[PDB]
Amino acid sequence: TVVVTTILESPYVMMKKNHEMLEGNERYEGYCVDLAAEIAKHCGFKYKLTIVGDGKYGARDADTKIWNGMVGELVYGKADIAIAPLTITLVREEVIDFSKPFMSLGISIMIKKGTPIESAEDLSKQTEIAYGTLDSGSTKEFFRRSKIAVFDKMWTYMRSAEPSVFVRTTAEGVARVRKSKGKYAYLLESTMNEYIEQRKPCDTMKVGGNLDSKGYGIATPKGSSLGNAVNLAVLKLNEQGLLDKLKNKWWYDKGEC
Ligand SMILES: N[C@@H](Cn1ccc(=O)n(Cc2ccc(C(=O)O)cc2)c1=O)C(=O)O
Repeated sequence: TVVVTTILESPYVMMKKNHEMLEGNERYEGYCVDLAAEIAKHCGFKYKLTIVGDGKYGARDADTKIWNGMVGELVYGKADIAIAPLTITLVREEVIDFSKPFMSLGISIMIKKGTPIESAEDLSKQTEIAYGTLDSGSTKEFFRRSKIAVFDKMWTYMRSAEPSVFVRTTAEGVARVRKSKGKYAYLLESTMNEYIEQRKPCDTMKVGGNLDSKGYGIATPKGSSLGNAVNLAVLKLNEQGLLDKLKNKWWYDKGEC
């Protein structure tokens, strides 16, 4: 009975509208939920979906150097596999094993629908409409490290803009976009942006192309006997369309706009 650690992040895994009535594994739903079923189907095992203990994805702690979130749960033997939007980064591929990407993304732009800007280039030149990123994360560092013209030029601005274009939480940013009446563009991972654009208050939208390329993968403990099977499962699901099928499912069918 494989112990699956995952996490609450819409539309990857969510609590059923009447979850308090359903029990066990049926209490949940979302892209990753469906995906877990396919993995397990194609792999031939029984599983128990468990929401990650401390609610984090996974990072080494500032002092302890010890892994937290799902990564940690995987490194220290608490769970057997992680099925969630876990971006495949070096730091993690050094301690746990990733399947091939099951979905992809990149830093994109979120503008309040109807906004003049349409690309990063369109922003870089601009000075009228402000814009920023989360205060700390993939996105924030990508720019303070990016040696590309269009991006270096952008870092400088956000770098010391006042008020600060940065935001403490990920929803807080989206909030500024809307309430800023158009004087604010947010840069966030393409997946979140897409979701939000299909949500109520349909007043935002993703614009331009992704400024980079990443991808989410399924994680298993180093030495796991599920490793090889899982990776092959992700490949087959992609080869039969099931993934796109799903991404389209939770972002559009379930979309509200
Ligand atoms: N990929 C992450 C996990 N994950 C998955 C889906 C999602 O919507 N978010 C939310 C999120 C997206 C972009 C930013 C940003 O950079 O402004 C901040 C928060 C998330 O953090 C993992 O690899 O750690």
